[PDB]
Amino acid sequence: GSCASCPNNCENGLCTNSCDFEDLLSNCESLKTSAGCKHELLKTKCQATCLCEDKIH
Repeated sequence: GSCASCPNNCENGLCTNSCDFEDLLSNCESLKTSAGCKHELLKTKCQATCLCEDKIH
């Protein structure tokens, strides 16, 4: 059924995960405040926290 491939994310039957980036480190949100997503370091392991955000406005 719908949401079958993404039961934890379904705004209306569609998955909400469209980010092609992933945070290699779980401290990306923490490193961002201590560094910055624009920072080159976050640009390699925190590409999703900088280039994406699990949510695009």
